[PDB]
Amino acid sequence: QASVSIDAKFKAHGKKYLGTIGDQYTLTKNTKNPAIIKADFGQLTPENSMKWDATEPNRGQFTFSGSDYLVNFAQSNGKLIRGHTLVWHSQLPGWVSSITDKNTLISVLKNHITTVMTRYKGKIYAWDVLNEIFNEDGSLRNSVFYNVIGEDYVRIAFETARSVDPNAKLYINDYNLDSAGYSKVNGMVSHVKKWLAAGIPIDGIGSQTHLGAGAGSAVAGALNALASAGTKEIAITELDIAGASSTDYVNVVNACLNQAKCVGITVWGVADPDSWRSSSSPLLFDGNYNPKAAYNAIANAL
Ligand SMILES: O[C@@H]1[C@@H](O)[C@@H](O)OC[C@H]1O
Ligand SMILES: O[C@@H]1[C@@H](O)[C@H](O)OC[C@H]1O
Ligand SMILES: O[C@@H]1[C@@H](O)[C@H](O)OC[C@H]1O
Ligand SMILES: O[C@@H]1[C@@H](O)[C@H](O)OC[C@H]1O
Repeated sequence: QASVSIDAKFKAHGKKYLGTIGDQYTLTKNTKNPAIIKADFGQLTPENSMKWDATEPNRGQFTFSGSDYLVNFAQSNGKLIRGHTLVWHSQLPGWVSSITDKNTLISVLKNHITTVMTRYKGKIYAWDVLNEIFNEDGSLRNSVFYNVIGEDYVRIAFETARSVDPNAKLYINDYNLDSAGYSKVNGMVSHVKKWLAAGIPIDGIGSQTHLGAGAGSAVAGALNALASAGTKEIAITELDIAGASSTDYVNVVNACLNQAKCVGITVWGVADPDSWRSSSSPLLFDGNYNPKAAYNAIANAL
């Protein structure tokens, strides 16, 4: 645990949280990791426990052991929770992707959103209702949901989410929304404008922000472009930067800090060894679970 909480300092600027992720294993593999989370971060996103494959492995049969643990840990420690993720083409059981009948997929989609959301009704700050639905060119990804239901699945997912838990902020999340002018950003902005204009309840846009070295300075403009979609808020949902340089991390923090719609930042992991991109050392804490330079730099900029 770092003596200075970057979460506490970010919140001091009117922001809602600067969080990270977790699940049973990383919350118990040692004493330092959970201690870092409780001291320096104020929000948690389950790393894998809330996804389709982990929650509904078989049609109509749910498994909530992992997600229960993550939610309970967060709630027991005053951590805001971001549900992740309801509708996605990756980590999706084969029984879903094999469905060809429209009405049958709609029934399934709604049952999954309803059961997973109902179980944590009132405890979830935000839900990533839809994840990675765009192709790099800004067009809709031909996932099973898109191929079988059509564009209407977007309305269906959000409208089900809204009615089931009107307390959660409904988000559409995606990666590569990292520079103004990029085709995917334009595609995300134009589609959300259209969807909001039609009455679809999309409260926020989540930008993953999985960066390479040197990509930090462009994030500010990306957030500015996304703000044009017209959503109530936006957020950096899965932040990590190869090399974890102070320049890149501070640039990303300032990008959010200086944009009024950006409510928070979630670092996709606490320490490097537990990162999904571990070979690049893209996190704020090192192999010894000690604050790296970026963590202190982020602290001194707030
Ligand atoms: O629950 C996740 C599952 O998809 C597994 O296959 O890969 C990592 C796990 O945490
Ligand atoms: O519904 C309960 C859920 O809200 C809690 O988080 O974990 C245990 C479940 O029984
Ligand atoms: O899905 C991957 C995304 O998470 C990463 O940021 O960039 C490469 C993609 O394939
Ligand atoms: O643990 C990994 C998770 O961080 C990533 O988001 O999805 C793939 C998983 O293997």
